[PDB]
Amino acid sequence: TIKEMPQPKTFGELKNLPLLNTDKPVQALMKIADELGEIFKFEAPGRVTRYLSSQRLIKEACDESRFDKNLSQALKFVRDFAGDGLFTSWTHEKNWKKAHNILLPSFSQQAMKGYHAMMVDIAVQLVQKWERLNADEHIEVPEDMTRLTLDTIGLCGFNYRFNSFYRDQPHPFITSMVRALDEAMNKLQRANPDDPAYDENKRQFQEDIKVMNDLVDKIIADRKASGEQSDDLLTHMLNGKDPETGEPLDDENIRYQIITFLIAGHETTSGLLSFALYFLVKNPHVLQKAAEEAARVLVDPVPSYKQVKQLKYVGMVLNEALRLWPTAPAFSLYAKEDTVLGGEYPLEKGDELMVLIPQLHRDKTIWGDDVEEFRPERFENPSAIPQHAFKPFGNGQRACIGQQFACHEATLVLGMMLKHFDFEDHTNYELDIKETLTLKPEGFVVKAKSKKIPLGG
Amino acid sequence: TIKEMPQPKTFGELKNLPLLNTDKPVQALMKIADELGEIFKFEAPGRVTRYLSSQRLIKEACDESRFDKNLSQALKFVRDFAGDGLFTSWTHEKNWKKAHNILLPSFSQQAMKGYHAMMVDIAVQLVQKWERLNADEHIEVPEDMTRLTLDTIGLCGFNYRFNSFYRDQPHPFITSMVRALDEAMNKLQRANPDDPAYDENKRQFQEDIKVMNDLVDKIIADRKASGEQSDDLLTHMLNGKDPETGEPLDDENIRYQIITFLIAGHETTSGLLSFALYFLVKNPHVLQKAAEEAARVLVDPVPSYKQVKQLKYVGMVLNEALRLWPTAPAFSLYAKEDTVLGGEYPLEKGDELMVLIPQLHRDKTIWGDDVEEFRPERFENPSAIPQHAFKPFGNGQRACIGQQFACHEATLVLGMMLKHFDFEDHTNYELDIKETLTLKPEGFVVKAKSKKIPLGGIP
Ligand code: HEM
Ligand code: HEM
Ligand SMILES: CCCCCCCCCCCCCCCC(=O)NCC(=O)O
Ligand SMILES: CCCCCCCCCCCCCCCC(=O)NCC(=O)O
Repeated sequence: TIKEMPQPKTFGELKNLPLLNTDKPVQALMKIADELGEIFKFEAPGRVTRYLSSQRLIKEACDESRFDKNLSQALKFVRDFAGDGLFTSWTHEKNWKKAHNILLPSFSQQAMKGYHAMMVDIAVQLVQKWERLNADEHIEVPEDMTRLTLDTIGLCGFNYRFNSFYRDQPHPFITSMVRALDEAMNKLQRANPDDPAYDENKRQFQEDIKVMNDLVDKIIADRKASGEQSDDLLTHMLNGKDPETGEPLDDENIRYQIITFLIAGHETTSGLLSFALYFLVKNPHVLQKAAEEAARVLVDPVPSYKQVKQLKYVGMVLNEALRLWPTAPAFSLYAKEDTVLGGEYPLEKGDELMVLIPQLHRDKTIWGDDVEEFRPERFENPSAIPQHAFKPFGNGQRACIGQQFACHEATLVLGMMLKHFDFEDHTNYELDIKETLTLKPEGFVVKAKSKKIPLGG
Repeated sequence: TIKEMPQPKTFGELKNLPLLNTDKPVQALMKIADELGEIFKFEAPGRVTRYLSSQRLIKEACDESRFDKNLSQALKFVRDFAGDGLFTSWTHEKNWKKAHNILLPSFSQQAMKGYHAMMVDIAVQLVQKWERLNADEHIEVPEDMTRLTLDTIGLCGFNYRFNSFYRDQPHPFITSMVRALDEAMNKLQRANPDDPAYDENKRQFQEDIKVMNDLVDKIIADRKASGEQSDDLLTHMLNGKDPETGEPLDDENIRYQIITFLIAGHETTSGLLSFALYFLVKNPHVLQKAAEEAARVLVDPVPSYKQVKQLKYVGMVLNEALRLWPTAPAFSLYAKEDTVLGGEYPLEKGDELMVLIPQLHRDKTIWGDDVEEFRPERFENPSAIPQHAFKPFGNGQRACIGQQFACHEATLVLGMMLKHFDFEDHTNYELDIKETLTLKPEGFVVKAKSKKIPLGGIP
């Protein structure tokens, strides 16, 4: 029963494009979704996409027999520095399935047990930072989460120490990364990207790409210098062979993959931890239930791998934070062939879709009327949640490769934070979500009061 | 018989003032002493002093029945920020005696045992930093020594965490202290200090004093707005009573003492550790001997107080570094009465002397013809070194109140460094000594290779 698709307001020949001229475009799209419903058409000069918000349509978009992963505009601009790495490659690119087969073992259960001590190393650094604050002081939450998550992927992935906790400024890599993502986001609104008004933006972009590549050079030269048997992600990038084609990755792809894993392997986990902590401080009964679980399970001076796997409620906290503010908040798909979506919306081969993950997660037919409430108990019975209703890690063969890594890291760190400190929302912080493609609270600060529980090596 | 002392080149009414013209004045004066010998006169508008370089004259200068501590012109400029704190007070000022009696308990044996655990906390942070460096990186030595020494006095003295190891740039207290010390030093070489052309200097000096004073306020607030009472130097400043007068220190003097202990309680110790590591990387046999002592003695995951006291050779290394580059490189005396120095130099009451410590420490009649060589064995038995030949901590009742604190800190940290790493002078560093009144190597860099010995939790 062919329906006509809704569409937000237009700007003459620019069509919908100026609706993206904002530093909060995903948030602006959620508002549009609220007015127009489960699907809307979005036009720009030479381009059309459809934004999906209901589980009813997204479950169809998630059928890999009908839709493949698409590079959204955001990912095409990101590709300028991440190339054909795993996040920004098409599914049919030879380097996609190649990298995937080679690197998949680095996220096995045996690898995870292996990473756990390194994760603990960095989590201790966070805890001791906060134990060593004086009575004035407060904590800058997303800044410290970025220190922890970047350092964790550096050490676990590459045996490389960013030493973020030794700098009172952001690490230079972070400064260039952030500016690069922000440039990619700002580029989304540009009708004429080659106008001279943007020459300065382009110069800065190339400088940031260079800083990122200077750091990759040191990661690689440090590994050749030592040689010593790490068996980590970087070992597999340099040595591993694809069981299908027999080939290793080439040098150019390796570099893209290092960049890829440094960024995707940390930015969104920093966001998650930041949002989790925000929700916990604003929902003191949930904070208490979470802290009780941490105190009952984490009975040794440092957490074991087994003990992290026992933090069920902490996991539920993290899932509910991902429900409300999934930190990579969209993914894109293209129609393999002419098809009809939902019995109502005809699509032509190649047509593009955008899944608005935060809206999917507010679908009242799935989650009920109180979709804004922070309630981790929504995840008491994960097997009862409808298929394709909860997608913070994407879909199918193109789903997040580091999902278990990120969940383990965040569960360990959050568990230790709740074991070691009581937290005060001392400014009565008002949520301000900064967008850099990814989502993070900006300006979130708290005070921690040490419970004075001794920590271990 | 009675002699006339030499004097270097004078420039009319400016006297010797234009002679220096350098950011390395102590190094210059050491060269003048090489030329002119054990004693020379040095004059500037409105002041005269006499630079002493030999043990035979300095042993008389150190007789406290004949000479008391003088505020050199340097210290008089330091006094513009440090007031009548212990370092910049006259021996006869009521505030010297009061603070001396009130703070001296903070350097008791039982106090020192109490500091050990907090010194270990900071030293563990140092070692952890160096363990976490990547293969391509290097260590900036005086920068990290300053992070360690500042943090140690902050914690032990005031229960305050500077958190220097969580910072890229130096703490702003350091930046402002360095500019203030540098201003004091430069004022010494300034013809017409009150020619309005130096108003920008005085603006900057006042701004740096304010920064140092804003930190003092945070330390006192943190102590007052914090119930968990300690028993440290600040506790005695805020509450202690002078047994003689029965009076506590007033608020103005307390503030001067905090500034004074934060500066004197770290800067020179930083210098010492930097010079000591410099001399170890230039003398591999000495390095190896010190490393072997550290391995043999430091057998536990963290050092105990008793273990630090068994590190004899490490202490000898530190003393030999102090011989060659004592980091507070002069002290001043005045004549209590008319007297004859060394049976040849008549002095009237009030006449000033300057002990040029690096030159004293190079007196060939005491140490031999090899005085420039780094040889810690000179200090195997320090009772067999003549009286007043070795004075890096000053003299008598005005000697360093923190000498044991400094020696224990530096011994601990050097021991742990030697236990945990091999060191490489990877740039073949050429010694460059920065002067800010005090002395420090500038630009000194090494590479450390971990010996991969685990470190224990902080005690
Ligand atoms: C809270 C943490 C994280 C979230 C919310 C997240 C989310 C996602 C999403 C939504 C995708 C799908 C992208 C698309 O379809 O366009 C994805 C893919 C990916 N993620 Fe994550 N992720 C997280 C953590 C990590 C970590 C820790 C790593 C690496 C250590 C990582 C590596 C990747 C990679 C390589 C891909 C591309 C996979 C492929 O297509 O072969 N992610 N992730
Ligand atoms: C290697 C390290 C050190 C050296 C070379 C050093 C050297 C000296 C010297 C030469 C003096 C006498 C100054 C004069 O006569 O004008 C002095 C006094 C002083 N030192 Fe140190 N010192 C060091 C470490 C420390 C430490 C760690 C502290 C504090 C914890 C400290 C506190 C002081 C104080 C307060 C005075 C003035 C004492 C008085 O006259 O009552 N020193 N020091
Ligand atoms: C190299 C690994 C870096 C991974 C980057 C992570 C970004 C993931 C989220 C991208 C979502 C962007 C959504 C922005 C608004 C939007 O609707 N864009 C449409 C479009 O880009 O075509
Ligand atoms: C408040 C804490 C004290 C901090 C400062 C300690 C300084 C200790 C060393 C002082 C050395 C003074 C050297 C003066 C040499 C010099 O430049 N003479 C020339 C002149 O007097 O004109």
